[PDB]
Amino acid sequence: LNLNNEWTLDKLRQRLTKNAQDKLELHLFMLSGIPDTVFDLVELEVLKLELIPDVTIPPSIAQLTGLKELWLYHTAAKIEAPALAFLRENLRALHIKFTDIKEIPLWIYSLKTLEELHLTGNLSAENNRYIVIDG
Amino acid sequence: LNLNNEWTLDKLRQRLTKNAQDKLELHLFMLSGIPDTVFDLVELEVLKLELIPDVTIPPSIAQLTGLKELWLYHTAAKIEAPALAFLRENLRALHIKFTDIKEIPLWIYSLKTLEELHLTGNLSAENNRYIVIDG
Repeated sequence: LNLNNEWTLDKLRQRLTKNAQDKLELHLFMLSGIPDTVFDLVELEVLKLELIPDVTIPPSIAQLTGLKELWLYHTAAKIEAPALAFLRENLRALHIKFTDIKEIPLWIYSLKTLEELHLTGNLSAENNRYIVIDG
Repeated sequence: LNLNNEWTLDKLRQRLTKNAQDKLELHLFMLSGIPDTVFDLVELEVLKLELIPDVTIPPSIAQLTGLKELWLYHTAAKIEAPALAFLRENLRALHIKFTDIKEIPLWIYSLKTLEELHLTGNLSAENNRYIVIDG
């Protein structure tokens, strides 16, 4: 509530940017969570989340019918089945920048419409090569 | 009254939309009433009200010199003479979506410049066919 109040519902629209790939993006960093005002920005195509702890994706993400990219940079995420199915059906690319496995959402391998996967970080550990990517 | 404290020219401005016919529109739903700050958005041309109870049209509507359309979806509306006269002289279309007669404003038939009327709902009652439209 305090976050959504201090970062007003609409100031966000002035803050949006159409990026180099001609996709409308929003970039967020270092917040305590996701403002609920985000999911009224129906024009979105690329969401970037940077260094946000303990995130759970709410079902209102199904409102963002045009979303094509999600970037999770050091932002662990959990999710339930309706939002999860929406993302299963409505996503082209996924970018992840991680410190270790705990910042890798396990649900990604249950996805079906993905066209790009981008992992940034060391995928290997001592004597355990590529266990992380068996799926 | 405290609704008129938050929505503002600036806030509502970013939320506005220019529609397919190059008409500035605002769509609102499921609020407690009409913010008075709405009527300082002097460029507005279409007003939409959806599922808002117990609405009364205030006189500040005379500030919207460019209004051409009003859409009343399940919203009965009271009004007094000044706002009524402004609307008599400055309106082209009226859309109504209703469940029954209680959501039909009685004053619409005293209008004179209307060019379109759109009614969604049963226009008849038991043993009273088309009494709703005699006027």
